[PDB]
Amino acid sequence: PEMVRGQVFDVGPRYTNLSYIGEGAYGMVCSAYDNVNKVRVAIKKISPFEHQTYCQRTLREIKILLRFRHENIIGINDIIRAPTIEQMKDVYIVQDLMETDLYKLLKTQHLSNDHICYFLYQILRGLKYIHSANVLHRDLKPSNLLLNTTCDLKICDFGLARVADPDHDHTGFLTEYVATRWYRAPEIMLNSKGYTKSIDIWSVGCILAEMLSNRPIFPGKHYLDQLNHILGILGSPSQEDLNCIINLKARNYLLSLPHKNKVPWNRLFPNADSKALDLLDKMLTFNPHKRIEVEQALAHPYLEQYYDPSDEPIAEAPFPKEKLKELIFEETARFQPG
Ligand SMILES: [NH3+]CC1CCN(c2ncnc3[nH]ccc23)CC1
Repeated sequence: PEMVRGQVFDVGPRYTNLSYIGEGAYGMVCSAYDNVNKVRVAIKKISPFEHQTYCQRTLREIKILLRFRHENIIGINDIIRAPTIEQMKDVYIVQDLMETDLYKLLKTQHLSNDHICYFLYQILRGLKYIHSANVLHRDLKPSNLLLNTTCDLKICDFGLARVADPDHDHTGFLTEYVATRWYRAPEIMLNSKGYTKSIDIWSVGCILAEMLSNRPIFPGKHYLDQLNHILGILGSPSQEDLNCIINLKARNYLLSLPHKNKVPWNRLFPNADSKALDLLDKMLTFNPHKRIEVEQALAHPYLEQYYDPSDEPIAEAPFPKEKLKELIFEETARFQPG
C-alpha cells in the first residue's frame, strides 16, 4: 500500500511514482505514472461512504462523467476500488493530468484577448454538450476549469449537477443554495432553485468578466451581499424585469432599494474587446428569460473565428446511503479485471 502524507493512497501496481497535488472534495489528489498508457495521470481519492451527501455527489458525478464523452469535459479513464462491497472503503478516480486550472492562472497570469476568446469558446462548447444532455452543471467557476500546457480546457466537478427542471424552478425569497457564491445568478437569491440552463450562463458571464480583469466581478461576502454586488453593476432592474418576480417578499425587497444606475462595461473593462463586452452584457442579463443561451453565445461575433456548429457536438441522448454504496459499486464495476 503506497503512502503520501502518511495516508493510504492505494492505486498500484498500475499507478506508481506518486506526488501530492492537493486536497479535493472528500479526499486527496495525486499525480502518478500510469504503467499501461505510459503517461502521468491525476488520481483523486474519494472516501464518501459514511454520509448521504458525499455518496450522492460521488455517484451523480460518476454517472455523468462515464456517460459524457467530449473534448472539453474531463473524462474518467479508470476507477480503482476493492473487489467486494464489504472491502470497499475508498474509490480512486483516474483522470487526464491537467497542468493548471483557470483559478490558478487568473491569480498569476495576464490573459491576452486571444487566450480569453479561446478559453470562452471551449467553455461554451463543453456547456453546449452538457445542456444538450438536459444536465445543468450548477457550479461553474474558474477552479472547475482545468487547462493543460497547450491551453486545452476541460470542465470538471459534476458533484452539484442536476437534470434541468424549469417547471419546478420557483421558490421564495432568500432560499438557501449550495453552489459557489460569487458565480450565483441574481434570481437564486430572489425566486429560483437553479433548475434552468440560464443558471450556468450567468456563471460563465462571471468567468468571462474575471478573465478580463483577473478579479471576480461580484465578490459578495455573504448570501444577500451577493445581490448587493450584482445590482451595483447592472443597476436597478427595469419595471418589466421586476414584474417577472411575482413573489412579494422578493419584489418588495427590490423596490425598497435606492435607484442604482448601470455601470458601463467599457468603463469597468477599458482594455476589453468591444465584442467580448457585448457578449458579456448578454450573459449577465438580470432577467433569466432574456439571458443569452449557450448556442446563441457560440454564434456571437466575438467567437466568429472559432464558431463551427458541426464541430460543436451534442449528447446522443438526454439524461439511503447503503443502497448508494451498492450503486457506486455497480457503476464502477466496468473497470474491474473482468
Ligand atoms: N479544482 C481544481 C483541482 C486541481 C487539482 N486536481 C487535478 N489536478 C490535475 N489534473 C487533474 N485532472 C483531474 C483533476 C485534476 C483536481 C481539481
